[PDB]
Amino acid sequence: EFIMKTRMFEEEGWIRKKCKVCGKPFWTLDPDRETCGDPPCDEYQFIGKPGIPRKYTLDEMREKFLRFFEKHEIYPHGRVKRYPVLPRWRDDVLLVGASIMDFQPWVISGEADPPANPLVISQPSIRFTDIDNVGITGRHFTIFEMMAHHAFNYPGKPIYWMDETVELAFEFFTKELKMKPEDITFKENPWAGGGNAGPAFEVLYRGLEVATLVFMQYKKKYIPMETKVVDTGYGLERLVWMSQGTPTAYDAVLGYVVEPLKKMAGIEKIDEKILMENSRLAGMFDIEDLGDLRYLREQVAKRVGITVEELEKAIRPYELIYAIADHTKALTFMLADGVVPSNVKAGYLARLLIRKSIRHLRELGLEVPLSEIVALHIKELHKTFPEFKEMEDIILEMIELEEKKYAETLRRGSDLVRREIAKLKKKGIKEIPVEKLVTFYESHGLTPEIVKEIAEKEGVKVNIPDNFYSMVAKEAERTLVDFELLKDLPDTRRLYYEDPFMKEFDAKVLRVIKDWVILDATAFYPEGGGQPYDTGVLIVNGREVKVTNVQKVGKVIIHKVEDPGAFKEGMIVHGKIDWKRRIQHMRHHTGTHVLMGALVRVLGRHVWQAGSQLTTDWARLDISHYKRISEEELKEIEMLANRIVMEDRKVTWEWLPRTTAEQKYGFRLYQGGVVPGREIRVVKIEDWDVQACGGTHLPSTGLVGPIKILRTERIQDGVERIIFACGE
Ligand SMILES: [Zn+2]
Ligand SMILES: [Zn+2]
Repeated sequence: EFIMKTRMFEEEGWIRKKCKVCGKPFWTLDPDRETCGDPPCDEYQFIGKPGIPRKYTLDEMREKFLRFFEKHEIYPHGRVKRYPVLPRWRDDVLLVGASIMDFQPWVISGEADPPANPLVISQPSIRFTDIDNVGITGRHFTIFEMMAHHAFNYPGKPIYWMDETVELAFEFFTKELKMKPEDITFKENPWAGGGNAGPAFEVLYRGLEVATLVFMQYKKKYIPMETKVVDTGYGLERLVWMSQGTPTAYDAVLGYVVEPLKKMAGIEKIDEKILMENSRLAGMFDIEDLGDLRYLREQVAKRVGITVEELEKAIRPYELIYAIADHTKALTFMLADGVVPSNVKAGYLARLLIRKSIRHLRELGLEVPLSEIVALHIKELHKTFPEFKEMEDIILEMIELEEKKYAETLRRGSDLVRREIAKLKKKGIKEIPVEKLVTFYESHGLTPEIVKEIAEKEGVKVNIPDNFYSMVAKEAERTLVDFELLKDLPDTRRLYYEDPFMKEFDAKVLRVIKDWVILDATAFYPEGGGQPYDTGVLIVNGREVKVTNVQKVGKVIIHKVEDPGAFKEGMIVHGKIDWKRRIQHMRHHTGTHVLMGALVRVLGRHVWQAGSQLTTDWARLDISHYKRISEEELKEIEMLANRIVMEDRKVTWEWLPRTTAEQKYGFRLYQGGVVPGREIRVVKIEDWDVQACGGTHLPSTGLVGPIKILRTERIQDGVERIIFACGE
């Protein structure tokens, strides 16, 4: 069904072929190539023979890729600062897994401009599905950099497409990296991606997939997208490995940690051969899970000429160290970018990495706190990611707390499981199924190695699944008032955005549905952003009718009134807001913002809203934080907040197109989560705090009055709550 002719292929005489092994179509310059270049059709040919003529470091390659595309004479790209691995701009994924995710949904739908079109980027990406392969295959990482040039072809506005994309790739590979042209293949491999799909190439060189070229043009035959998006992905680590020729990708990227851990653990350094042959066959042979670690192991055993026991003896220490190295790097990005360990979402993933890593250290027989290993990452990488230096104290503290709290979790967890194993055993069970091993982790925090020595110690079975961790990983992703009769109406003019001191107004009745009145313009605040609705009255025929609720549906606001029969379509009414109720909310809402700037500064940049609610008497703010707020910190925050009131800084607002706002102010805007619209409403407290926000704010901080913090409470692991009161 899929085409894939390109101008380059035609002009340069590339041949389209069906692979003899996988049957799939691929393009080649080699008249003698019969296979697609992709394991198991072909094999890694570069271990001990770098296929890139000179050795590169991560830093060297990243810059090389970014430079080439930035300085291109026919298609220059804007260079774009990587985004956090924690997607603040969307609420549907836990972690960034791919550079394209920076630009979903808003840029692709056209609702937000690209930062630059076309753009070039190097995006740290995290993938938990490969986790059980890390340190075992020689090429899988939790955390890796995806380099990409992207182009967003909006209708009427071509940038570039397939012809240019494969010319660009081929140029970068052949002119910049000096790879052999007759050794590169472009394999056709249609792509489906959840939401959308299109034709794709895999670029293959000496058996390694060095790049993915994807042309998005269908969304959920399927259904053709309006915007055509060039979505590339080049693996930094794979490219570095292709230039080093080391027995594993880990020795090429994580040396600064692999070696230190070998020395400390003091481990009998392996026959290099075994490590080379493992990676070789691990290519040819995916862990499609099932039970095939055991077939991989048997295979490398026969090739090196030893038993699986002596193999396991020799490799395991390497497997452990590779995994610790990878997992700690991933935890540095995650924590730096704002992940607080916990039992939910990315906190749960951070916690999983911490616990998995600690157990690897214990299986090595290494007595070294995990934080020390993170420190190595901070030392090597802060040059190119300054944020690691800035966050260092918080990152290391979070690790130490988790390490310390893990030691207790384990003693009481051991006792608790041992008892419920014995229960299962006198219930005629001698196995323990996947599901229950998962639950043991999920609710007692024990990893399957621990369970098994407890279990076999009273006649019950260990059977740790090869894919245990990628399983547990899947768990992190847990889980109308008035409709449609509105769509045909104009957006309500929000007078409270023009003047948040407007207490009276005039307007025209557009609809009366049941007991909700709909105006053409209103100064009544609709519920949202933790700010309750205004109340007040509407006046019609000299008849005052109380407003008791004010909600928003799309862009149309509805007023709940006590007497719907007083109003008819076309009637002119006189609005009058309850000023006391409004003024107390304004104080609490702006207070909440004064607060957030104080919390961030006293606790740290990882501080993110998690919940927020205000009333006429008190407000509360829930935040992501990794420990109790101490009495002293409480007072430190209250002081700092009160200093900003007394200082009377300007509070201002403006609308900005989404990508502009983000690029000026960073992703801190997205506190209450994420807001639709081509343009967003930015509330700013001068040199203090800045937020994408819908509510009504005071012009000045002075107008908030004294801010008294009432108390603090834990809500759950990772979430602390602060309750305060504003005004004199
Ligand atoms: Zn093939
Ligand atoms: Zn707000």
